[PDB]
Amino acid sequence: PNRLIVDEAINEDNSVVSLSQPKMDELQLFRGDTVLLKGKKRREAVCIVLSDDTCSDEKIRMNRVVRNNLRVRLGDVISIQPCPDVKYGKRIHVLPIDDTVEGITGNLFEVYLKPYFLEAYRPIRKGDIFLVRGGMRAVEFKVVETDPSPYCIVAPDTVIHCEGEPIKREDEEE
Repeated sequence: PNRLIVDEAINEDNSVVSLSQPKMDELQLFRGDTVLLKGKKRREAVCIVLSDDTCSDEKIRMNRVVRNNLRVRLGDVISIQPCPDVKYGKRIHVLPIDDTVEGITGNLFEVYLKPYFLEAYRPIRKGDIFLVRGGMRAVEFKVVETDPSPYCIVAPDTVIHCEGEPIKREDEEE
């Protein structure tokens, strides 16, 4: 019932997944609720849930970034549940993935992170990998640390910092 089949995104961004309204009613979810998704390799994601009048009841629409964080492919099954009491973050540390920032010399906060999170109130989990468009090439980042942990909402006063050596792609899951 809360096990749903992974389907393609239409407009969903990295922070949202969509269910049919009948499924939302069955699971007693409100549009805008934070949900915790469980996928392969014991991976989790936290997203906002929206309803989609083109989603099939047994399916959940989620973009490539969310599927990758959950280590799932189209057609895999995940579970969805409410994720209550996610608090606003005080401070988060994110680092870029090496092979995406080679040759990119700019202020990654100004170019990529500030506009990605700006007034967006995104839910995030320690260990998430997310993709941000910007500047000269899209860059991927990993959430290495959050306070509170492992879940928070990146609110306007959450301090986002990125300083440090980029993460090797081979270490995404560490």
